[PDB]
Amino acid sequence: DWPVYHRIDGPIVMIGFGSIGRGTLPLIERHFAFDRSKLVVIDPSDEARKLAEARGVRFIQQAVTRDNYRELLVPLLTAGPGQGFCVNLSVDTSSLDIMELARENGALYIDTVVEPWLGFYFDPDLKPEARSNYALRETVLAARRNKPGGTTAVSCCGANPGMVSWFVKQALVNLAADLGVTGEEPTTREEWARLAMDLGVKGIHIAERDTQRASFPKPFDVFVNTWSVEGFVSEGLQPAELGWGTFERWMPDNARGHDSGCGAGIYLLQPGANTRVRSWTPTAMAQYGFLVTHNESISIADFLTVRDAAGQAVYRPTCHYAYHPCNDAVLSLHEMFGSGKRQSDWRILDETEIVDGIDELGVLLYGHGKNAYWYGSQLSIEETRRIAPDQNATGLQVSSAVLAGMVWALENPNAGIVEADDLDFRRCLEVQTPYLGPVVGVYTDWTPLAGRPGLFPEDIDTSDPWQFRNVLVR
Amino acid sequence: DWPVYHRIDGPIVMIGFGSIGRGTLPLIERHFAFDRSKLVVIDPSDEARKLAEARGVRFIQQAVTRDNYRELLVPLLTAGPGQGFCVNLSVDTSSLDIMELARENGALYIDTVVEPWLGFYFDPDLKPEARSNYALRETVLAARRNKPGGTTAVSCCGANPGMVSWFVKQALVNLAADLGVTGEEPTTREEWARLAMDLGVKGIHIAERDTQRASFPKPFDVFVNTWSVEGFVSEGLQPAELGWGTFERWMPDNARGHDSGCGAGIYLLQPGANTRVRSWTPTAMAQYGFLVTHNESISIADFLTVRDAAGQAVYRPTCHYAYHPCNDAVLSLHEMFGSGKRQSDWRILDETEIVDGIDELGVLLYGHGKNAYWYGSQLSIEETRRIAPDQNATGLQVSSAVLAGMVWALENPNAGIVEADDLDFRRCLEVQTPYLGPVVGVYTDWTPLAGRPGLFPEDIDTSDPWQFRNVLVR
Ligand SMILES: NC(=O)c1ccc[n+]([C@@H]2O[C@H](COP(=O)([O-])OP(=O)(O)OC[C@H]3O[C@@H](n4cnc5c(N)ncnc54)[C@H](O)[C@@H]3O)[C@@H](O)[C@H]2O)c1
Ligand SMILES: NC(=O)c1ccc[n+]([C@@H]2O[C@H](COP(=O)([O-])OP(=O)(O)OC[C@H]3O[C@@H](n4cnc5c(N)ncnc54)[C@H](O)[C@@H]3O)[C@@H](O)[C@H]2O)c1
Ligand SMILES: N=C(N)NCCCCN
Ligand SMILES: N=C(N)NCCCCN
Ligand SMILES: N=C(N)NCCCCN
Repeated sequence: DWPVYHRIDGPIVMIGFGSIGRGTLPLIERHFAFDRSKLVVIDPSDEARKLAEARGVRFIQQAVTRDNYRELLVPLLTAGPGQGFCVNLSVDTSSLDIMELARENGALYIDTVVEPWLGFYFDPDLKPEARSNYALRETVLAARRNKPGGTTAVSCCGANPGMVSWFVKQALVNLAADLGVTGEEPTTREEWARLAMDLGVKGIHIAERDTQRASFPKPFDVFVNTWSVEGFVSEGLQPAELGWGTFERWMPDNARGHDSGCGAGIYLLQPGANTRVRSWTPTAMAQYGFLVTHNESISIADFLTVRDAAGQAVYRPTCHYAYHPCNDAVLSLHEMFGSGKRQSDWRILDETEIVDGIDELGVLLYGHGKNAYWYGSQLSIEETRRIAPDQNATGLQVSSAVLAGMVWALENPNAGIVEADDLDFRRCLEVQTPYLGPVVGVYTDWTPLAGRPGLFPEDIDTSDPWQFRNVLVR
Repeated sequence: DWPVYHRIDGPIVMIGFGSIGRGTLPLIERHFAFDRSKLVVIDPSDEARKLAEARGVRFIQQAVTRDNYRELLVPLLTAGPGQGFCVNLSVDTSSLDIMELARENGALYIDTVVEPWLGFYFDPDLKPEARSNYALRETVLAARRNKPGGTTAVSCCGANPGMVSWFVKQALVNLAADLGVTGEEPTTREEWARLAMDLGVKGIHIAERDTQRASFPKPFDVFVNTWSVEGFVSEGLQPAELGWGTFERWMPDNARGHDSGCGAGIYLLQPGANTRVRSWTPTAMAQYGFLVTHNESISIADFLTVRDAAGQAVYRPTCHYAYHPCNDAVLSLHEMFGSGKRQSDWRILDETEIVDGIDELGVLLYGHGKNAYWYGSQLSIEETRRIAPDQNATGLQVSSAVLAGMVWALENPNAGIVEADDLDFRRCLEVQTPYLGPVVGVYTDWTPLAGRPGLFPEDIDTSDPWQFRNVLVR
């Protein structure tokens, strides 16, 4: 049977019942022991309400807002008799404020994004830097500095950000084994960072190819995606963003850094979902990805930073997303950016609408002695349907990661504010792996120089194939 | 019943029986009187042969090459006893060499592209300027100057290039009429150029949106299009090219001019099918087009050039393609450029495989008093099926233009080498319009600066919305 990892003895307050809430609820019911009615779902959507009613869960049809979130959430989180768990899977809500509220009230917390209150992402008076995931993440790091320890709150623990942090650790272990690098497995951040350095890992792509195909053709003036349309558009219109490696010797003219914070990132003055990068996955082989900003682009580069005694970085990997979403989402971005405005309507593909495909999601570690190594999940829609309900393959990678984070938090409930990079990666992957389909490590001799230069002159650097100069599509 | 325009008393030699040849054959049979034994098709393809056999037409299964074209075509084109007609709808053959051969032997000639012999388009030894459509066109103009007059030979008379030159003339007349300007239409090149100047037309997009959708989802590693995949990929890997307007105040760093020739164009040192421009059509409204090189980008700009007494251009419109192909072609380009190689296989969508959609193809005249005006054809797949066999909507705009050019040629026997800009636009549109669906003119207040600047700073020129600086996606 399915493993039951823990008992939960307090309220489980799920904020949001979109594609990820819908996929996560069945895993929570499956893998935890608790009186069923301790679970309650909060979502303003009529669609969400109807689905929640069919699943027989307490449902509160309300938008969580800056004005109401304390009045709304505290009674739910503190109902007792035991410790509650806030499972935040929403858009338009402040991750930071809800996290701090849960912690004030002794409730566990998990989310999959550092989301702001409604009005941030398209605020015209905000500087591009302030709209960056680096900036959003720095608010979480500052919160941790302000109130160290206390109740566990897990930030950005979905598939990516989230699971991919655990993949990076496993990939580093595998590379070390394959390259004959000796020593016991790292047990501290500094040891992980030095292992990456010693292996010669210049950078990392979060290298993803979603091949899920719908049973209907893309409709005109409809944004189609396999997960949040609102969320993908939000991150897609944020600046392109990357963890910035010490080996990089070029940045584009419209790249900018940060005056404060962990120091691990740069951003570009252009939207990430209209920024292309050359990348690679096992099934796609060479492909374009979009350089969409992601928390882990910064958190992984930060985590793997080696500093000298003076606090200066001597090593840091480049790290960023290289996302090839489903074909209908590729068309949706072409339509949105070509129109200069969001489509009138949108839809998220249901498993019943998907005719085949996989969400191939892994980490591509490059620059080392075997050139490039991709490690990750090749989960298909067919396998997804066999092992978890109410979601597609994109959804299941995310929901299972939330499941893993919940198990970790319940096992470690007084660890304070943590990121996916802070968790025990083996324990998390132990929990998650039943839901990931084939999990494989693949070497390739592909580099961003492949086939180049072609018929035209290009701004390339063939002395160093993996330079961002070569990866960025200009 | 359908009109029969003319008798053809000599051989009709069709070179090529791909998507355009298959669509053009029935129109030639429909609209001209000739003994069936006079028409013969030449194509090396087995698939083409089987279709030709099913249609009861003479078929010679042979590739036309530099080595064999004289030995093959001179007898066929002079079989007699009257004047023959070479209808060249092929790839990998020299338009110039074949048109000169037809002329030398008194046969009429028409084609839809200035195509070179096999070995030219992907030659990395040739400099990008020499691979340009500007340069190919100059060879045709030179041939005309060296042997003026003689047998009529029509260059680049498909939908675009071709028909869209007629649309520009009709659009100019319409713009004037809509302003309350009465009187004689232009009758010389110089007068057409002056009309464009006088109306304040700053530039022209060949503004196309193909919404034909397939009955099957796009296959991986298959290039899908609604017309020649080989031809589209070839032009798409040529440099981006555009007729260059006198109003333009900026060009990109990798733009280059031509040291000789008509002077009307520039090219970019990058492939046109991976170059995006902001544009507009009635059904698409604001969209991205690809800046794919096209003969008419140069020929229309050249045609509409006004020079001073010193022979210096004082007015010329910008003119270029702004192509949004069918959704599966958009995905095919994303795939080809992202992988850095041509797909393993390709297919052209048959009308039986198209569930709906239109080929909306027109000219967008901008910069005048009513800002922008789109004039052109909205041909649906539904309309296409009602009125012509063996083709989709893309095919029928092209095949009907070839029909119109043929009627024109038979009515204008000794015209020498002519461009679509040289043809009598009202006569050609009279013949073509039954096959075009609605031919409509639509004003819009949209400009490339709609919604800009937005969330990020941009190098835009707010003093002049239609500047290429604002159009080009950078
Ligand atoms: N880390 C990852 O791997 C990952 C992956 C997918 C999604 N995400 C994030 O997870 C979140 C959920 O994604 P999804 O695919 O379920 O999105 P979705 O768009 O399907 O659902 C979002 C839900 O939030 C609800 N909502 C909107 N405003 C709200 C408010 N004020 N209070 C409460 N609920 C509100 C909506 O009604 C909707 O049901 C998004 O923020 C998304 O960016 C992270
Ligand atoms: N101006 C326009 O609007 C326009 C529009 C569409 C196509 N075109 C041009 O028309 C031509 C045909 O397009 P299509 O859609 O029919 O292309 P297609 O790829 O469907 O067909 C091309 C045909 O040419 C044949 N061919 C190849 N080599 C040959 C040779 N050496 N001799 C004779 N035939 C040969 C092929 O076997 C094939 O059947 C292309 O050059 C294309 O660029 C112009
Ligand atoms: N349904 C619940 N609330 N808990 C179920 C425990 C796990 C049984 N598979
Ligand atoms: N420093 C450079 N320019 N190149 C370094 C390249 C290292 C790849 N062997
Ligand atoms: N089949 C021909 N060759 N010509 C036919 C023209 C008249 C058809 N109604």
